[PDB]
Amino acid sequence: APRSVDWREKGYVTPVKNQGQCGSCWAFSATGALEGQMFRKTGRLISLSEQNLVDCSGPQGNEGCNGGLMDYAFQYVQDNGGLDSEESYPYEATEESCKYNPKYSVANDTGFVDIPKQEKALMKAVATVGPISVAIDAGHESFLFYKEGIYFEPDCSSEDMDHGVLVVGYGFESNKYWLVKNSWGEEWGMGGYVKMAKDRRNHCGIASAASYPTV
Repeated sequence: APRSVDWREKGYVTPVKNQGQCGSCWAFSATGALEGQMFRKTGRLISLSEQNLVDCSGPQGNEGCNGGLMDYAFQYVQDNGGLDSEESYPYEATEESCKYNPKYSVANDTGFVDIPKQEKALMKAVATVGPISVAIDAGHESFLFYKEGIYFEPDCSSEDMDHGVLVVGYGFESNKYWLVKNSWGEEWGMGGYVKMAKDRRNHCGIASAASYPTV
């Protein structure tokens, strides 16, 4: 696989978003993966509605602002038969009744693939599929106060991930890292991005729960 990869270069990624005071990170991770897979297929980048996921994916197992899984979001898009655009179904940072309107659906998927729990497999996936949804252990002050450089939390766990994010690529400095897009606005870390330690024994478990949708 390449030494470096960055799907932002090819137009697979939308600007950094902000979930606010709502545990909907799983929705932003899912939309990010979907926006990337829809782009690969149609060549068109459309921001997808996280709110649509927050209000309607309860049957798949999600819990609005209290938590969820990226795979449940993909399953929803599949069972629902569509997903509305970010512009048609604006983010409200709070759970409301489902208002999905198929007239504004702009994305879809026929399932999803869960990558094997190895950084080596995550690397191949990132290089051949595009942006990948992953869960990270962000359970530390350090992640939260992150500003720049390669993030490495001596106390990270590769078992208790609690934050869903997006891997847009990977590379090395002149030392390896995963290029990660967060959903905490661009005033956090590097304009909303973070370079997670790569090939350091699955640091914070980036490759423990990685997956993407098949559109």
